[PDB]
Amino acid sequence: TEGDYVWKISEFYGRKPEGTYYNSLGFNIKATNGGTLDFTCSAQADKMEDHKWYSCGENSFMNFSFGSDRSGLLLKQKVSDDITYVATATLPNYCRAGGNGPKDFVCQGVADAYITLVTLPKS
Amino acid sequence: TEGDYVWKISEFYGRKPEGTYYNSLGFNIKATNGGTLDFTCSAQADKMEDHKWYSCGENSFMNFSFGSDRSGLLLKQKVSDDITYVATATLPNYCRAGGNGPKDFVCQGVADAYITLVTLPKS
Amino acid sequence: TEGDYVWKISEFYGRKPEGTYYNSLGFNIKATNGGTLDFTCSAQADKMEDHKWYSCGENSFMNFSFGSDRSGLLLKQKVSDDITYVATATLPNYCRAGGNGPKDFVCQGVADAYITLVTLPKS
Amino acid sequence: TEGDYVWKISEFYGRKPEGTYYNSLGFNIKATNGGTLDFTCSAQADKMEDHKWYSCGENSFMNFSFGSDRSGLLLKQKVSDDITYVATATLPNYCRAGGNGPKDFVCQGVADAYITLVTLPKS
Amino acid sequence: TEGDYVWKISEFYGRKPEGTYYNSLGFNIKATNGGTLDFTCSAQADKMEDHKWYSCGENSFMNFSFGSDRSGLLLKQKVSDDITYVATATLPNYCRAGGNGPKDFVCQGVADAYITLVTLPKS
Amino acid sequence: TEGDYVWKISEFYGRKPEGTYYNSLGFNIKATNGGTLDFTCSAQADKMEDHKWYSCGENSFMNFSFGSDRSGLLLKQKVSDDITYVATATLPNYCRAGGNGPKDFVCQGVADAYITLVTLPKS
Repeated sequence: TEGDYVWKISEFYGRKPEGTYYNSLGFNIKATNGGTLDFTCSAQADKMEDHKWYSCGENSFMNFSFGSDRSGLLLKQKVSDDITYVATATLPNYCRAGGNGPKDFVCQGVADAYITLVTLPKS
Repeated sequence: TEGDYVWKISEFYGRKPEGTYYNSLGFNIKATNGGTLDFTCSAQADKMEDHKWYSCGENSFMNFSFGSDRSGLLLKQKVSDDITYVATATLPNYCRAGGNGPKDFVCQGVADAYITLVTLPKS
Repeated sequence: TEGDYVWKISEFYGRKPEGTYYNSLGFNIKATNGGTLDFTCSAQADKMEDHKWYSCGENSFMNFSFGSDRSGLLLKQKVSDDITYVATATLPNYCRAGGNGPKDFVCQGVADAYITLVTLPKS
Repeated sequence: TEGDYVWKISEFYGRKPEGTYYNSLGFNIKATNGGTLDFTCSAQADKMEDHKWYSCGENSFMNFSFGSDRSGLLLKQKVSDDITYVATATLPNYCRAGGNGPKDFVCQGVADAYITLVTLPKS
Repeated sequence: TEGDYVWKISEFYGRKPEGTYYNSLGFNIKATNGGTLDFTCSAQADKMEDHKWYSCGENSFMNFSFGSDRSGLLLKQKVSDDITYVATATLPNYCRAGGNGPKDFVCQGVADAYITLVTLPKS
Repeated sequence: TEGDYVWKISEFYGRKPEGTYYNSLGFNIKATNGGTLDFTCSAQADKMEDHKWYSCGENSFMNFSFGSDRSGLLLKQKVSDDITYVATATLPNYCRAGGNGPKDFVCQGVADAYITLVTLPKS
């Protein structure tokens, strides 16, 4: 499970303020082949949508899409005007109370994932 | 390895006071699908037996059975008078000295496990 | 993935005569460590129910339960009046037309499973 | 390894007429949860390019892209004008003489893959 | 599970003429990355010993050792006087009657293995 | 993934002082079957070589060989003048700055590995 195109997804973090929709999501991305990538992708909104592109940060050139249904992750990354990588992952997690409300919840991943990057056709 | 019927077993803990039989066993059980289960199952006895049902706690409605031979775990849970789940797992571990005796040992799991629940026929 | 108490489950087969309930179910069990076990477990009923013990065959001293819900299998072997082992698996499968009436379906496994037997406490 | 949005990819097949580019590629997709999907996706071109969408077949409403570099597969299913799913796999394979001219090669998968579909955002 | 130095081991075959020691052993090695390697490694002796190097065949420049204890395989390829690679696998198998005398047994693999080659230091 | 011959490799640590060659390497080895092995194997040199035997410590009776190319590990252990075990593993990792130089780097493993021991023929 190493390789120049394999990444370790880890440290998944979610905030469900009314116990339903996320208002915050993030995770960490690490190199696997002794490379140097150690990046925490993260987004916030008042009511985040399933199956919607969000940026991971300004100048990250990365976007993700999340489906809370089955905790599925879509990951995309522009590398040039010609190369784009994409990857799918699943991110197991549990929730515990957040105390910033009655129905406030904190979601933490309970397992790491290892994605393989594929090149997205320019179409 | 997510799902509404998948659980993460973790934080395995054992006490072998004379270096043989356990006198204490426990582990943690977490949800995997963003659910809320975060429970530490645990039992104690002067000399615990292999292949014997033990409660995980009062009002847990859960019992487990352990086989120290191959570190195998049986997990059972009453959900109603009609539904009972069971699962099998294996729990790798090592021991280190406990210092509360010459042949005292502490056992800690070295890997998480992911069980799938099946329904136990009422027979 | 080998061992004295590890078995391969394969060749899963069921019939849905009206394309709903099974009226026949079966699979094969092989040894894994150079043992000699190569046993085909199978059962029939007019309409089979999920989560109900069925015999694997006369003088097999084995029983199983199946949940078509999540393709969960529960396996039980009586070795003696004093020793019983159990195990759990998931059996991925697909369906297709059986040819005996338009609503007739045949289900086949599409993936091997490897089970680990644990001792069931007596009482 | 089962689910409503889990598919088995198997029976991978490609032709390298001069033993370099593919001029034909295909594989099979089956359901995993007792579903009925058993679809063979295949495409041809004079010389196929890596990282380019190809149709799986007329009225399949499916497309795929393949990278012979790392045997990466990208799969896309249009379910409606409003819903599209995607998935990623790696398809281990080997080559051998095809017999139609000395430089002719045939590639076969040597391992099944199991994909998980996620929803692709619209826009 | 692909790579330039990843091989599939399959089609394991041994003969226990008296149902104890092997007097014949073999398996197949295939490439995994669209390579062309499809080599069948096999050896015979009057009575074969565990944990002893055997040749895979004349001018194969390969050797293996097998432990019927835990079905462990050790594989060695001499590429040149300067480069040797090694790898390790476990080969799940079962036995059955061979038909050539009552004590005659045939062993077959029941699961593929995927090995990773590493360089063996010289000296 | 337990067994009397299975070990957990963990806590991989590497030092690449000029950003290339390692000058230090180490990792931890733990029992998996409730045994007592908890050992940190480690070596240092001004410029460490790929594919070279290094001791894990005085009186460890263990040597390893590393290939930084694909982060592959060879592990060997003398148990008597008659028994020697060997195992192969792969050890995913990433690097971050070390600050003891411009091109100084610290490598930490990002995933555990589970090796199976095989017996090395005496030849």
